[PDB]
Amino acid sequence: VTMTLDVKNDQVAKHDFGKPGMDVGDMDIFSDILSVDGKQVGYDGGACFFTNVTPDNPMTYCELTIHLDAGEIFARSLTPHTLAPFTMAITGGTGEYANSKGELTVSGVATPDEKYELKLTK
Amino acid sequence: EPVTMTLDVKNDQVAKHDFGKPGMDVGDMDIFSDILSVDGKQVGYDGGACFFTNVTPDNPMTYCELTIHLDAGEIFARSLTPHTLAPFTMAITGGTGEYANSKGELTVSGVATPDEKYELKLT
Amino acid sequence: VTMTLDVKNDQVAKHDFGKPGMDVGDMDIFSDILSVDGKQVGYDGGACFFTNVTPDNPMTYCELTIHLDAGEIFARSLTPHTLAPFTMAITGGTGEYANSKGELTVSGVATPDEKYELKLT
Ligand SMILES: Oc1cccc2nc3ccccc3nc12
Ligand SMILES: Oc1cccc2nc3ccccc3nc12
Ligand SMILES: Oc1cccc2nc3ccccc3nc12
Ligand SMILES: [Ca+2]
Ligand SMILES: [Ca+2]
Ligand SMILES: [Ca+2]
Repeated sequence: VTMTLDVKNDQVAKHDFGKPGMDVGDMDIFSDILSVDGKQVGYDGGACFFTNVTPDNPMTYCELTIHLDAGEIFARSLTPHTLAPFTMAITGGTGEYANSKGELTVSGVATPDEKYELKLTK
Repeated sequence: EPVTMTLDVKNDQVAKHDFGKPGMDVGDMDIFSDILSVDGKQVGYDGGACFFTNVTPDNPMTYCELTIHLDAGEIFARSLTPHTLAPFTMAITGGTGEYANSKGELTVSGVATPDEKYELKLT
Repeated sequence: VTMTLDVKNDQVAKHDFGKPGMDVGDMDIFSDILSVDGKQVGYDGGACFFTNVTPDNPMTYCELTIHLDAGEIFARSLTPHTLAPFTMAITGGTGEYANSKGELTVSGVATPDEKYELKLT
């Protein structure tokens, strides 16, 4: 099962803790509307914790839940948090996606042009 | 054969982080622990965190993670659901000990009442 | 299969919210460099949430992701968060560690002698 999801950010909190500006311990909490071919197919919610920030690369531990009609999909990542694609591990899901594994690649994170490419093994 | 369990839940310690804009909005967070009992005897405890991913006046959505500790092992659950007084169902994603390789669901009823319960179906 | 990783704290944020000092709702966010025999073999990142604090025991829900070349390892714990050794559950991984389970014991946490001892099944 594959899916190309267009991601429209719904709400986002970019929490600046600690030292002003992006640094270890900051965190983003967010929700998105998911679409395919211009039709909404579901939504998601997630949190990213900035575990390591250098000027070239802010590293995040991210947790994401996707809600689709057939069920939910759970993913997690420890990756650079940039526009370059990064791949989250799909650890499971519910409904049609129970006991699923696979990968979710995030492109253009935290921009209007964000997309997910899902590859599920089930 | 699926196993069910009915746990009575008493909130132990709780922090409601009102981050971001004061008042309920995206990015707020609850961190909590509970005492678990059955038939009037403590059987374990839990700890968890909820993140408000989307807040509108009609529906505050939370991503929640929960760990239950029993003598027989741990149980892990997660949800992305409205964070209201209505019952909501979490996915059991795994566990330890007796609950190693567990899957299933956990329904939370009466949240933030004295009669809060978890109803588990483990497969 | 066992594995012992030496752990060097890289960046750490200790968020003291609410009442000063450890109490429910505080959180630590961290990254580490992982090494074996003095050579870096990967890195990790994690977050701990203080779920219950009494004078005797600061309980944390911790999530950890270890990144090695062969794959990632996911662990989580609900345990006391002291200098004493504590054991995390390995819930999964990627690559070589896909479908991994087991336990990860953290000793010497946040000291120069921190180590992870993994038992993967
Ligand atoms: O930090 C962020 C801000 C706003 C939206 C985001 N969406 C994500 C989706 C998958 C993984 C990480 C993400 N991080 C995000
Ligand atoms: O936000 C919360 C505050 C206090 C206690 C809570 N207990 C929960 C148990 C299962 C799932 C979500 C929960 N959220 C909670
Ligand atoms: O609170 C902390 C501060 C600095 C480093 C830490 N490393 C950990 C590794 C596994 C579990 C919990 C941890 N907590 C940590
Ligand atoms: Ca900051
Ligand atoms: Ca707020
Ligand atoms: Ca505090």
